[PDB]
Order: sequence, then structure tokens, then C-alpha cells
Amino acid sequence: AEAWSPATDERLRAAGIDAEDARRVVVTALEEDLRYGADVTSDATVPADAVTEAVVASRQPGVLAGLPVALAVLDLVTGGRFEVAECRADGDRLGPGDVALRVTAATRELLVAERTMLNLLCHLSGVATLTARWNDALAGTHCKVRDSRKTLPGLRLLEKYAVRRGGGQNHRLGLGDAILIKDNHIVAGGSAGAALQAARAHTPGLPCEVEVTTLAELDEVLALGADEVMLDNFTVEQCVEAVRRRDAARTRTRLEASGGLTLDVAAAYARTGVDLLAVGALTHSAPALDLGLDFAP
Amino acid sequence: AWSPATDERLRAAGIDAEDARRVVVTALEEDLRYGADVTSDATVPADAVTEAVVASRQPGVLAGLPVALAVLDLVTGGRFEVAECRADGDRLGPGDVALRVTAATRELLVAERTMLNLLCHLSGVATLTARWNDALAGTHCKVRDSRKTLPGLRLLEKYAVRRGGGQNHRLGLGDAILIKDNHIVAGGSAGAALQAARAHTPGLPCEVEVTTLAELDEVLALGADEVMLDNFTVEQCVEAVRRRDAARTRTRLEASGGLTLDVAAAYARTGVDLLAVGALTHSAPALDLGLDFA
Ligand SMILES: O=C(O)c1cccnc1
Ligand SMILES: O=C(O)c1cccnc1
Ligand SMILES: [Cl-]
Ligand SMILES: [Cl-]
Ligand SMILES: [Cl-]
Ligand SMILES: [Cl-]
Ligand SMILES: [Cl-]
Repeated sequence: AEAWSPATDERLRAAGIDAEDARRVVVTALEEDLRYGADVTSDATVPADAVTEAVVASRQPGVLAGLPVALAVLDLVTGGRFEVAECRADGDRLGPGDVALRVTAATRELLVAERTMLNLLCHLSGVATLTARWNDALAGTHCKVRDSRKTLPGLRLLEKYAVRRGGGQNHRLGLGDAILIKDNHIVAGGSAGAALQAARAHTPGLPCEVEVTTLAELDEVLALGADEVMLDNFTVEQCVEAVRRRDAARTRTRLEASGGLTLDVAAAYARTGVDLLAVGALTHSAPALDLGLDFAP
Repeated sequence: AWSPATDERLRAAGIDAEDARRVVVTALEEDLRYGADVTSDATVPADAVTEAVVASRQPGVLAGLPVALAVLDLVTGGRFEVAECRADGDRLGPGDVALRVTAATRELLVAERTMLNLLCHLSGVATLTARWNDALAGTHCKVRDSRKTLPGLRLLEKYAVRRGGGQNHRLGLGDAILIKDNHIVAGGSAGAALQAARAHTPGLPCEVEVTTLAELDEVLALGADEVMLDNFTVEQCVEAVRRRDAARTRTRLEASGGLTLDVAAAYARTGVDLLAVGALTHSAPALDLGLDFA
């Protein structure tokens, strides 16, 4: 059914969801489910007549994300013919049994939207839930957790959204909106400093970060007064040493740790005094949150 | 569009090329909508050319290699050359080289994150399916996936389930009948729903999903073609298998409902025929693979 109402767009923008990218994910998702034909089960067992109330509820505890996008799915499928009794907001915690949403619509259109709505909800909520677990291992300290570009193909802007709902911070969104000098770059550049100066000269407008793999390279970029340094696969002892040299430099470089991080060692790392943790697992190994859709009897 | 040799390698693997194009193109647009690769354009010579290796830091099953190459084909307009490759479904160990390519250095640095996000997710899915298959070894029980896939990735994820030694369930709402709890709520009774579905399209096999041992007996009485056990315990599966063997029918039993790997080997020894596991596709940890230069 084409595209959705302007009301849905205002709801998506109000949430900080890129509405154009959300349309592309939603329409793609429904095509995967409907390209083999109409819902053969529902059309045989459910009158084209019925309307039900339906409850989206969690079977386990975590953080909710994706509710405006799931309602966009339903808006598209029902052509706006639905009504909402109750909803939670993305960011809210849910225990088992809690109701994220209660809606009423045509029973057949609910059966068509269900799996698409829940796949989004369960994945985005899984990302927000894991992000919150990391952010909680960082209480007591001033450390913050960040995502990366290790997102799933097609879902980057929505996974970034879900990390924010979990209390995390986004890193850059693509290759052209920020400079991040990695190892392949420092190879061809000759040193880390040459690469840092090359990027600053070539694109002085952009934010800039350099990823280092040794304390020596860390010394180069500190001398050049790098705004931000990423410590690739440092042990907790090495981070303490990195933080000492940073504190003794003329420039206050923000330090981010990346590579070799797990939820347990997270508090040990945060304790060294690094400012940021960059965790790929937030968006590429986030277990889904178990949410389900039930019809009112 | 990519070279037609790439279309052929995809068809030879069992991958839908149209859908793989949409995934690859969409994934590239995500990384490139903000501008060219500023970092590489500042630090990497435009004429540079390099050999790169994809290798796994972890053991698992490889899947997605024909798609990763399609990404490289697109980004390079065909100007690359493969020296070595494993096949999807091969077991990798720490250090194993899945692929060795030569291409323009800047084109490898643009492609690599899209290539690896595909490779690591699909191999993650294939690796987890293989673990389920190991826990089911010594049984006639097989593992199946579901429609709990990540949006846009269904066909590629179903492919990686097959590469990991598992079976595909139906692909969408229209290719098979599956009578769920909400069809029963919206429709009185589980046996009534089964009979309605049989009436409507007699040649289509009806799988019906039950939540109690009572419901099980009622559809077993109607000679149910195939039955899905929703959230039965291991001990209720054993009872269900007994009631099925006692009933006169050759009804196939499939268990599903929160199945986790640590109880997988137990569930396989109740005598059910299939386990439908959503975790294969919605909770598969990514397999750690990297792209390293010469
Ligand atoms: O954008 C990236 O490449 C990135 C961000 C955080 C950590 N590692 C990589
Ligand atoms: O295709 C489905 O809807 C399905 C298949 C198995 C288990 N759960 C859902
Ligand atoms: Cl925000
Ligand atoms: Cl469903
Ligand atoms: Cl700077
Ligand atoms: Cl196959
Ligand atoms: Cl990268």
C-alpha cells in the first residue's frame, strides 16, 4: 500500500528516526514476506471481517527500541486504519510481562504485519538492551560506550538509533563524515604522524581520530596533538600507561579503547581512565529481545 | 551492476542474485552517502595496488564468500583477481585463509567493511547452525530456521542456514500453511482451524502449532499432517511423542519455543523430528573475520 501517512513521519522524526531510511527498511521487510503471495493461513482461517486487540509484550527484561518503526509497519499495512490504546517509549525498561503496545486493527492485517513488526522490535530492542548492559558496567566512572560501522547490511541508521536508546553514543556513520586512520592507512602513509598530518591537511573540516596499535605510535600522535586516539587491542596495563602519557602531554587527547573487549573486563578498562569504549558487539552480536504479539481473547 | 561472471558464481552457489544486488548496493550506499573515503584519499596513493587476505580469528563455518566477492566486483568495476578461495560451508580455524585477492588499494579500503559485515554475519549464522547440528548428531532430529530473520537479510540468512547444515522452513507468508496461536484465538479452536485450512486448499500440507497436550490430541485425532509443539518442556515432548506413536498417524512433530543451545542435545533425544530455532537467524553471534594487507 504505497507509502504511509504524514502523521507517521512526524512520529518518526519526533523520535529521531531517519524517516526515509525507515521507509526503505519497512517496505523491503514486507516484500520479503509477501513476495510469494497473500497470507494463505489467515485467508483460510480468519474472516476478512475480524478486528482484534493485540498486545506487544516482553517475555524477558531489557530496553525497548523500534516502537515508532513497528507502528509505521502497521500504518502502512492497514492504510492508517488502526488505533493505539497504550504505548511505552523507546528507552523504557521492561520486565517480563510488561506491555509495550496495545493496538486494535483488522485481524488479517495484524497477522501480516506481526512478524515484520516483531523482527524489528526484537532486534532493535536487543541492541538497546546490550548497549545498556555495557553502559551499566561503566557506572562509577566517566567512561561512555560507542558503536562502530560493524552494523548489519541495511540496518545502520536504525542500529545507531537503538544504541542511543540504550545509553550509548554513536561513532561516525560512514567513510565520508569523519576521518579514522587505521593500520592500513599508517602503513602506506609511512608513520602514524604522516597519516595524521595528511588527513588534517586534506580535510581540515572533519572530525579526526587515529587508531594506534603500540605505545610508540601513541607517542607520535600525542606529539602532534591529536584530538582523539583509538587504542587498538591494548591490555588493561597498556591502557594505564597510555593514560599516563596522555595526562602528561600538552594536548588533552580523548582516548578510546577498541578491540578485545568483553562485558566482564569493561569495568576494568573503564577504571584505567580511558574516555570511550568502542564495541562492535553492540550492533553485530546483540541477542534479540524476546517480544511477542498476542491477540486479546 | 556487476560482471556477469559474478552473476554466474552467485547462481552456482544457490544465492538469489537480484536480492544479493539489493543488499550489496544498499550496504554500499550506507557507507558512501556522506562522501568519498576521506581517510584513504589523504593517505593512500591513487595508483596503489595490494594483495589482501580474509582470514578468521575464530573457528566456524564460512558463508557469504560469493557475496563478498560481488561487493569487490562492484567497487572495482571488475578490476580484481582472486588467488585462492575456500567454499561456503568449509570449516575454518583460527588463521585459515578464506580468500586472497589483489585489487587497487583504495578500492579494497572502500569495499572491506561491507564485505566483512556480510561475511561475518552470514558465517556467524552458518557457524551457529553447525553447533546446533553437532548437538543433534546421533539422532534423526534435524534443525530448522524460521521467519525470525533480520529485515532485508532473509534470503541470505536462509542460505547460510543451509551452508551450516540446517533446513529451511517456509520463506514467507504465502508458500506454506502454518496455523499459529493467534489464528486459533481469532478462530475458536485448533481443530476447527485445521479443518478450515484443509477445506480451503486441499493440496497444501497444514502444519498446526499447539501449546498444550490437549490441543495435541485433538489435532492428532484429525490425522494432522504435521504438528508444531510451542514451548513444550523436554518432558512434554516425550509425552507428545508417546501420544503420537499411540495415535495411528505418522504425524511429524517439530518443537519450537525459546530453544537454546545448552538444552538442544536434550531436546533432540525426546524423539521429535525437527527443532525450529529462531536463534539461528535473530541471535547468531558474528564470526570474527578480518581483512589484512600484505
Ligand atoms: O567507524 C569505524 O571504522 C570504527 C568505529 C569504532 C571502532 N572501530 C571502527
Ligand atoms: O515460518 C514461521 O512462521 C515459523 C516457522 C517455525 C517456527 N516459528 C515460525
Ligand atoms: Cl537522540
Ligand atoms: Cl508470525
Ligand atoms: Cl585533530
Ligand atoms: Cl542448497
Ligand atoms: Cl574498515
